[PDB]
Amino acid sequence: IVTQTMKGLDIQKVAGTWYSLAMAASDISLLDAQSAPLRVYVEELKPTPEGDLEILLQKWENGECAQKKIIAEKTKIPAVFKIDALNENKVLVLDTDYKKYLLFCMENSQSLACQCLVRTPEVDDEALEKFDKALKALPMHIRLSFNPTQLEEQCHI
Ligand SMILES: CCCCCCCCCCCCOS(=O)(=O)O
Repeated sequence: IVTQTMKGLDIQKVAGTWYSLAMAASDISLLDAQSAPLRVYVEELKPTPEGDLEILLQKWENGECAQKKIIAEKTKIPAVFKIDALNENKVLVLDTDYKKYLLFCMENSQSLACQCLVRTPEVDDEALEKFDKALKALPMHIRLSFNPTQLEEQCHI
């Protein structure tokens, strides 16, 4: 479904701290519950020297905020990774300036969730504008965004 990818991505330059400032999904149920399946809060990206992507994140699971570590394997397209898990979910990098914001989507095989990542616990109105413009014609039915207080809490409580 997603046909916005970042050209010239240098995955090594996405390394480090990020915050999930906003999230949106195709289907309400993907983000609706607190333990909704795609309601995930990015902590750190750790690219490997081979160009795969180790992802640290938190998720609400079984009534608490759980730490996850997920591996997204590279493909022939630099902006597209495949999660080493049940149905091979695709991670697409739409857009990034490495130093402030990163937009990404995840999709299966037809469900979709996208996020606006930022480097700091601040509302970045220009990153959110780029996020909303990217989503404009994706078929999203739920959107969440977080305040700075929430961005500094586990699972954005
Ligand atoms: C370039 C940035 C890529 C951003 C990260 C992609 C996050 C993927 C999360 C999978 C969700 C399923 O999560 S699970 O822990 O319940 O299995």
